[PDB]
This record gives sequence, C-alpha cells and structure tokens, in this order.
Amino acid sequence: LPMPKFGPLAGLRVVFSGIEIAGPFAGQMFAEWGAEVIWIENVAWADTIRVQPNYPQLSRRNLHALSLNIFKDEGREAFLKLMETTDIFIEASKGPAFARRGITDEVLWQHNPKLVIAHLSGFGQYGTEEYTNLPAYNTIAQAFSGYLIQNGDVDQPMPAFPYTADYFSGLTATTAALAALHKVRETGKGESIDIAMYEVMLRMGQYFMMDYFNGGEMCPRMSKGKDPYYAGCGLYKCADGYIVMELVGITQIEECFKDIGLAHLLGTPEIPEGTQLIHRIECPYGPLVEEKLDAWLATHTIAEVKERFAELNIACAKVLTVPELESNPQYVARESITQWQTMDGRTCKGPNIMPKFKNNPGQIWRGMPSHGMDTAAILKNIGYSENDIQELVSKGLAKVED
Amino acid sequence: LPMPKFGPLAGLRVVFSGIEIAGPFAGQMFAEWGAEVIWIENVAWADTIRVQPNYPQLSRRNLHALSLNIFKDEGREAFLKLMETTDIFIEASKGPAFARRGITDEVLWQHNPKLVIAHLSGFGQYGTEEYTNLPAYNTIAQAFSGYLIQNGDVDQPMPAFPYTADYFSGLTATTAALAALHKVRETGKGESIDIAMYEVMLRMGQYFMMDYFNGGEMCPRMSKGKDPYYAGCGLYKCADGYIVMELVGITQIEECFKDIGLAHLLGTPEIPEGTQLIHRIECPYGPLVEEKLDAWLATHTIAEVKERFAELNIACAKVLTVPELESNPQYVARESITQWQTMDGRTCKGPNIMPKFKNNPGQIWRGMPSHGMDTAAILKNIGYSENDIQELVSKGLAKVED
Ligand SMILES: CC(C)(COP(=O)(O)OP(=O)(O)OC[C@H]1O[C@@H](n2cnc3c(N)ncnc32)[C@H](O)[C@@H]1OP(=O)(O)O)[C@@H](O)C(=O)NCCC(=O)NCCS
Ligand SMILES: CC(C)(COP(=O)(O)OP(=O)(O)OC[C@H]1O[C@@H](n2cnc3c(N)ncnc32)[C@H](O)[C@@H]1OP(=O)(O)O)[C@@H](O)C(=O)NCCC(=O)NCCS
Repeated sequence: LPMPKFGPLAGLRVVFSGIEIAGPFAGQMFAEWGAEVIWIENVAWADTIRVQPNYPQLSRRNLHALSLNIFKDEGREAFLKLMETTDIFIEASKGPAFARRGITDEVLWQHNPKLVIAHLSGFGQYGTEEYTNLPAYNTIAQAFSGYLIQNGDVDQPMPAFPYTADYFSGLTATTAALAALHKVRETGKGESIDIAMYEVMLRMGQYFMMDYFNGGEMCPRMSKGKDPYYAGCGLYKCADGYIVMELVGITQIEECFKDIGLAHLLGTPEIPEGTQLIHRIECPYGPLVEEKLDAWLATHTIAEVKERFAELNIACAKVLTVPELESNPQYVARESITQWQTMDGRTCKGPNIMPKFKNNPGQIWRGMPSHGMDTAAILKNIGYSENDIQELVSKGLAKVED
Repeated sequence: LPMPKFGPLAGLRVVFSGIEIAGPFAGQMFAEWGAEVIWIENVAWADTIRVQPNYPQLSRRNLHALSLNIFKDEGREAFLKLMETTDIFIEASKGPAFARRGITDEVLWQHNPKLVIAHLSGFGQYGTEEYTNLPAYNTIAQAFSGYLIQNGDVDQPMPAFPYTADYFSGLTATTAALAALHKVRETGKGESIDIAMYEVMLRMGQYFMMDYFNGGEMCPRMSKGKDPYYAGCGLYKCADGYIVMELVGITQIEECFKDIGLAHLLGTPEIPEGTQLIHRIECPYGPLVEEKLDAWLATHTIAEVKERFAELNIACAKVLTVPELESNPQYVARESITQWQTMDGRTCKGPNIMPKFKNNPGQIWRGMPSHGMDTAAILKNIGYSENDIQELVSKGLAKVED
C-alpha cells in the first residue's frame, strides 16, 4: 500500500477490528509511528466513531480502511489470507467472541505462526458465565475496577473524563503487542494477549487501594480537588484564579512554612527533620497548614506565586482553559498543535505526533479514510482479481469506495 | 543478576533514573514482563515513593536496586560503564537536565551506539526559557494540558485521580521505548525519545477539544457524572444504588425508549431511523429522555436493570466500592488480585501481573528491594573489584546494602 517511509515502526503491518476508542486507539498509535495499519469495519454498518463531527479526523488519521465480513464464507477466507502477511492483529470484542465464531488463536496461527494477537475485552477472555461475555465501555471499566468510586468530590463520585479507561486500555494493548513482537523476533513464534479493561484500571487505581489490601483503610475522595492525604497538593485559589501545586521535599516544606507563618511547626513529632510530605490527617496541624496556605495564596496573584515557587523548586501551574492552549509559548515553540489536510481537502487542526522520536520522527501523511476506501486495493494486494472482488461486494461480504 | 527466565522481555536490560510514579512506572512495567530492570536511586537520599506505607511493594516489585552518584567523578564513570550493557535507559528530569550536567545523548551513544534513551519531563527537552526547566507532577500536567478543566462537576473542576497523568506518561514512555527498540533491531542504531507529560495528556483530552480546534465550541463538564452531550451515558441511580450505563446503538435506543415510555420520539427529525446516539443538547427531547430514564431506573433494583439490559445488549455495571472487589467472582476466577512475599518475609496482597500473555506469562519473583541492595552486585558484574567498590561507598558516590 502506497505510503511514505518514516518512524520507528516503518515496514510493520498491523490490522485491527474494533470500534470507538480503545481498540482503534491501540491500532492507530502504530500508524502515528510509521506502521501500515488496516482498520477493519463491518460491511453493513460503519465504526460508530464516524458519528463524532471532528475527533475522527485525529483518531483515524494515517489509516487504511478495509470493509469486510470477516466471519462469513469468502469474507472469512479473505480475512485469513490477510493474516498471512500481518505481524500484529488487535481485536476488541465481548470476551472470547472471535473464538466463539470459529476464529481461534490456533486457527489464526495456522495461517501465520508468528502472529501477535491482542484481545481487548471488558472482562477478559475467560472467567465466569455472569461477566465474561458482557459488553463494556470506559465507564463500565471504571465502575468494576474501583476507579470511579475514587474520582469526584467527597459526597459525589463520578468517572474520570473523557473516556479515560478507554485510552489506558488501548495504550496497554499497544505496549503489550510491542513486547510480544520483541519475543517473536527472538523466538520465531506468535503470542496471544488477554487485556481485560477492568484489570488495566485496577492497576491504575492502586496508589491508596494498596493500603486497604494490606491492613489499612481506603482513602476518601478529594475535597474540591485537594489531595485526600497530603497538604499543599492539588487545586488552590490565588487572588486572580486557580493554580495547582505539589508541596513535596524537605527544603520546599521548610521554606513554605516559613512563608506562611508556620516555621515553629518544623521539628515537631509529626513534622520532624527531613520530612518530605505532610500528612493532613496523621498530623494535628494538617488543617492549620491548609488554612494558612489558603490565606497566603489569596494575598498573591498567580504570577507572584509562580515566581516565589520557582525560587523554592515547588512544582505549580496556572490551570489553563482550552482557549488558552494554542497561543501558549511552549505549545507554539514545540509545535504541540499543528495542521493537516483531510481526505476531502479541508484544513484540520489538532495535536501533532507525540512523542518526539529524535532520529525517526512520525508524521501525518493521510487524513481519516472513508468507509471501504482501501478495500479494493488491499484485496488485490493479497491475490484477489477484479471480478473476484466484485463478487465479494455483490454478495454483501465486502464494501469498496463510495 | 540472579533471576528466573520468564515473559516476553526475558534477557532485556533496562535502567531507570526517576522518582515517584511516572519514570519508575515506565521502568517497572518492563520487570513485570521479564526484563532485568535496574532502579537507580541517589546516594544521600532515596526515592520519595518509600515514604508511602504499602504501594511501593507493588510499584517496585521485580526490581534490582542500584544506589550511585551518576554525575560525580567515579560514579559517573561507573554509570557510563553500565550503559555499555544496557538496552534501554529511562530518565525523568526537569527538562534537559541530563544534557545540562554533561550527559548528552551523544555521550551516552559513545558508550552504547544501540542504546534507546527515553527522556520524560513535564514540558519537554526544548521549548522556551519560561517552561522547559520547570518541575512537574501529575496535577501540573493536567493543568497545562486542558485535562483538569474537563474533569469535575459543572461548577467545580478537579483533577482526575489518583495521579492519572503520571500513569499515562509512564505508559507512553514504555510504549515508545519498545517501538524504538524494534527499530534498533532493524537498523542497529540507537534512538532518543522526548516525552513531555503535557503533550501526552493533551492527546488523552481531545475527544471534545477537537470540536473547539475546528470551528465548534468546547463541551461543559459532566453534571453529577452524566456525559455532557449524550443521554443515557454515565452514572445513574437505581432503587438500591449507583450504576453506570451506555445507551449506544440503533437497537438499544429503540427498545429502551419503548421501555421508558418514549416510543413516539423514534423517527422524528433529530432521532431518525438508524440513530446510534442521542445528543442531549441538539435534540429538543434530550432532557425529557433523561427525566423518563431516571424515573424508570428508580423503579428497578440494580439486578433487574442488569437483566433487562443484558437482554438489550446495553453495557452497564454496578459501581463497586473497594471492599467489594476481592470476593467478586470474576476477580477470583482470573486471579486478578493475588499474594506475594516481601523482601522482609511478609505476605503482601495486590493486583496480579497484567495483561495475561498466553505463551510467556509474567510472574512476581522479587519483592521491592531495599535502598542500595544490589549496588555491590551490579558494580562487580561490570568489572569493579571489592576494594574499588569500597572506595565508591567511602567517597559518598555509592551506597551498598544496609
Ligand atoms: C464495544 C462493544 C460493546 C460493541 O459490541 P457490539 O454491541 O456487539 O457491536 P459490534 O458492532 O462490535 O458487534 C456486532 C457483531 O458483529 C460482529 N463483527 C464485528 N466486526 C465484524 C466484521 N468486520 N465482520 C463481520 N462481523 C463483525 C461482532 O463479533 C458482533 O457479533 P457477536 O455478538 O457474535 O460477537 C464490544 O465490542 C466490546 O465490549 N468490546 C470490548 C471493550 C471495548 O473495546 N470497548 C470499547 C471502548 S470505547
Ligand atoms: C519529579 C521532579 C520534580 C523532582 O525533581 P527535583 O525536585 O529536582 O528532585 P530530584 O531528587 O529528582 O533532583 C535533585 C538533583 O539530583 C540529581 N540527581 C537525580 N538522580 C541522581 C543520581 N542518581 N545521582 C546523582 N544525582 C542525581 C538531579 O539531576 C537534580 O539535579 P538538577 O537540578 O541539576 O537536575 C523532577 O525530576 C521532574 O520534573 N521530573 C519530570 C516529570 C516527572 O517525572 N514527574 C514525576 C511524576 S510522579
């Protein structure tokens, strides 16, 4: 398939089947970095992402679009012929849906013994009858993993937003597939990967849950965006708006207490010499620290706080709104936001390729493809004749460019 | 270094320098999957994660601990000797701190031309004077990327929790390093990677921001954990507690409207045949949909809703609290939560290895190492004599087991 040679993953061949965020995010990250990535959509209906007015121009860029019925007769045979030249296949389904329909890992490996197979599901490839075959999106994974219950304000839990669990799961899939690919080079045999979304989010939520699993108590939710345990950490108000700060480190704590009028607290049983963190609940002075911190901050503008905190090596930042991003000097300097052309010939704006590879930078070479756009090209490249593909379209088993 | 042979990354050698979550998360994910991973801590002070009572038993398991002054005299030489046998080096610093201290990418490559170098920072390896050298933690990256402003309730923004941006950044580092490693096999030359935390989070926050960058408006924050745009999506109340649901799909919408008493709305200008999603703001019936949905749900128990939604292929789940996780049948069946022994000989409980590799499963083989534990072993393995290492300890340039 015609495309430029770029990035660390040039020459790698990736195929994915899945809709919305998680599966396709995993697949498309390969394309950001140079790989040849085929997006499989069903024949009768298209990916549900196409209902979003602008996002798909970013989340589906650099992709080739195949539209094929991968489970039915000649569609199935065509799909399995494609697998012979495929290095990595990402699939997102309700549990072991592929195996249930006859496309097992053993069947796939009969066509390509080196193939890396990544199964993404809500609840895993096996477990109980009750959960294994259930559909899942982001919020389902947050609910089932204890992540949702940790987010929100004290009295009101809420999901992390937007679609946080989908990105973590997709990213985990990408990472695991690349790890397995490394093993194929060193062993010459394929791998199968079982990524359950709830297990991904369970790991991302352990910072305080590890206390519960090991004798302790679970932490509360944040109060108005302040860390539930550590004073001087999270969201604060200055005289002219919101900032964030992290009061961490021996020196930072000593100079900040001095600033806020609390120098006498240094060297007490719960804040002894060398204290790197002040625990707002274990220390009797916790609420007092917050009271004086709040009052000192309300006396200063964001700019003044930034300068003093720059002097103390205290991490902080103004909370930026979306309209403030484009013209930020750091964004401009690094080209964090760029422009590209859509397939239809319109100018689209959005984030550039991330991260920055020094020797082999990624690039945007293609806008989001249309439904069935590359079908005729992909099938011809795997041995199908013009009339033979015409029969796949007529039988309802494949769709070509509109 | 003595360790079992397991996982897709057996025989890979990884070194990381960084503290807390992001850097070490990237490094330790290699160790979950079989790699030999060296954790570098400073000599005079240890990783700040050690202040957490339980989490480090999970986040630092499977690791070898080196304690060395990588920038000073014989410590520097020892570090650069280690790099000769290292495949991947992860470093987390304030901007280009390594280069500023004399350890440039060109210097590193003089010792190992195939080395993959991953630089993790808040604001990148280059940019403006104002931002590039600033310290960063999770909340700083959320603030600077527009992620924080999207999380929380309508009237109250708040960070995603816990330390969400740290895990995304660490995971991106792992993925990029593995992608670059693939290129080294196919080109025989090293790579340098510039991962700025704010650019990572900028990408994770695009779902609705793409509308703003392309003519449209930015969405509001969620109201009590309901999707800002799409009805039937997010957090709801049943008669006996919180659930989450995603009302997505042609069939799901038709049968659910029928259930809630809104069948007559189907086939109207804004809900025409084939509608996969109901937009709560573009549709005049949006608030009515929510009103009837809320009332129908309040009539039913969680269990009843689950059964009916299982009949309709509508994704949903009870919102689980932390105490409900251990004894959940899916968690038990898959061993999602397991037990292991610490270095001190105590039983520790927490998440198992994720994800599940079929042919080469990861395993927990070592608990979290002590400060300086493997120093003498690592230095001896790179050509240092017992007396020569004794001088590194005495000069304050290295620390050995306590
Ligand atoms: C997202 C999800 C709920 C959607 O599933 P769905 O409601 O059944 O909708 P789909 O369009 O994917 O599936 C319809 C059917 O077509 C099949 N199908 C999918 N792609 C096909 C193709 N290219 N050709 C022929 N059939 C196809 C599916 O297998 C499914 O049949 P099944 O019930 O036997 O498994 C589900 O795929 C899932 O839980 N995935 C795992 C988690 C995930 O990825 N979530 C999305 C994160 S945003
Ligand atoms: C986390 C962070 C704020 C801490 O930085 P810090 O306050 O300077 O604390 P450190 O202990 O890391 O650094 C102290 C000094 O020791 C140096 N140092 C670090 N490891 C060393 C080692 N093994 N031997 C000798 N010196 C070392 C550092 O370079 C630094 O000196 P510098 O100012 O010239 O750069 C910073 O590393 C950072 O912004 N990292 C990038 C983003 C990130 O990883 N955040 C953490 C996510 S939880």
